[PDB]
Amino acid sequence: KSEVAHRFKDLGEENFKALVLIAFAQYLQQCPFEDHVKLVNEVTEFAKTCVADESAENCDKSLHTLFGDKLCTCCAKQEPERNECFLQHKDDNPNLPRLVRPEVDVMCTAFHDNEETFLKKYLYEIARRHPYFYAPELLFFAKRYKAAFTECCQAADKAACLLPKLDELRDEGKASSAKQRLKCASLQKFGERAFKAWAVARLSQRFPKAEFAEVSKLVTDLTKVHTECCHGDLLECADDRADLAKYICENQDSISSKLKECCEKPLLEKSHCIAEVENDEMPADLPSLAADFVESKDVCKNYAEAKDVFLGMFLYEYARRHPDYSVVLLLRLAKTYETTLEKCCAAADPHECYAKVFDEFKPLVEEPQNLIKQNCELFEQLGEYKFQNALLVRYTKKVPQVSTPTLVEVSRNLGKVGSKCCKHPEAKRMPCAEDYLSVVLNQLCVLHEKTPVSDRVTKCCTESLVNRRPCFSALEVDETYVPKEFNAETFTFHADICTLSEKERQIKKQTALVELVKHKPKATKEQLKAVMDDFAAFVEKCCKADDKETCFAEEGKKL
Repeated sequence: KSEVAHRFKDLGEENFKALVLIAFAQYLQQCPFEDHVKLVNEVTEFAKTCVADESAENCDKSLHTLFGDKLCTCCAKQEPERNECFLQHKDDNPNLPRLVRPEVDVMCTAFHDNEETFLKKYLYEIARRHPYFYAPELLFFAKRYKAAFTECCQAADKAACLLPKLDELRDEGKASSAKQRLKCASLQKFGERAFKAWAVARLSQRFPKAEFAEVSKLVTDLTKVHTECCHGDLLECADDRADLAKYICENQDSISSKLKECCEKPLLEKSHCIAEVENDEMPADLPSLAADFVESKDVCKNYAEAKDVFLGMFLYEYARRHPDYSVVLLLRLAKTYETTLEKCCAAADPHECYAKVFDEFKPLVEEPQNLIKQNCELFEQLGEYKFQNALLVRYTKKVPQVSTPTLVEVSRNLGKVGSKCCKHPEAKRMPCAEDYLSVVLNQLCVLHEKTPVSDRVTKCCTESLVNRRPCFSALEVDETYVPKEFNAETFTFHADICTLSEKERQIKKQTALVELVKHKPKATKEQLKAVMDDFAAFVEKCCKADDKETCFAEEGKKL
């Protein structure tokens, strides 16, 4: 009967003060650093007064209420509502200056000058920019960031040690945020049942030797964890993730053989290790599948008694045999099998109706395998940057109304699928690619939601989680779109481009390629290549020869 006390005891002052800064940083975002800290110590000192006396002032309150009231300095509502208004307040792309990394001697100075203030401002500036970041995982990022600054500042060549370690984390963190933004969308827009099915098919692939009732218990506990994190109960998220990692390590025998390494590591390292663990060996003894889920007579009787748990047993069995199948594809086969039983179960002789069910699976498996083969071959012919430019032109044509910054980054990460999944074996390609495209297309979804402009994106995002990749892969070139007017200001770069990195220049060039398609969408790959060769050469012509910084200015209108 002391939630704030119960958690402090389960989590410790340091993890408490951190989770609360992520909880505050994610819910307010525009509020400054020091202001957030004020409120964090204010709660942590009050939490200790509730640890000292569980019947002291305001110690009977719930975390939502207590943290909600402290957030109120939206609001104007009660807990059932107040939190949701705040959850819908979260900016997926706030106007915050992209944080500039200062010098390595500068950063190592400040780290020494105040370790706590350095690592807290890291948690703040990240969590404000990623308001749906998995909180127990951002703490693991913070421990590793500390470890990079504690090691590499004592090193002779500090920047040779520090800069790689940081870039690794930044890349891992972008991937961790995006991955879990999809987890939140699934819960907040399509419900827990959807998440549960997703979680059944993922964990069954991860632990094929585990029996259905064991997986079901993990799926229940993992849904609890991710629900709470996505709903802003960060403290309760942290406890149950830790609680889940313990149960798995105590019952590995009944779960996976691949847990021996992860169960040696400590608390933050352990949770992160299991979340990302290689799939266990598929068992030797497995049925015909069809023999029990169509060739039986009492399949409608079982489905009628409870729908969600027969569908669970199907998904678990289907998934455990197919780790080479993407989780999204496995969910589609499960949706198909669900819509087919609703119709055939009452219809005359059900058995004679549901026999063609395995025939409906065949096209659904082919669809992703064809696009993945097609686009991995394109990536061999082009390479990351050029392959990105192919997808940049493609999606600007498909949905031109979308903002130019969104089009660039989304198609950048869409192209990143090439490096990540095409070098993989032809078997691992499908789960790698499809499930990654789920993540990158969900970014287009959550970024577009802010100021809607292309109703085609609106349409594909709202219809279904599972059929978003094929929905966007179905969209043809929008010929209804009214072409953009030529703007000389956008197609003329400044001298600032020479002081920026290779990647930053690529983004800027790729930004111009989106505008170039928006002015004339009828332009072919041949036409756009001639203007791409034109823009790439003139920047190397001006930047390399810094004589006449007005070199860029000499460029007016070529069409």
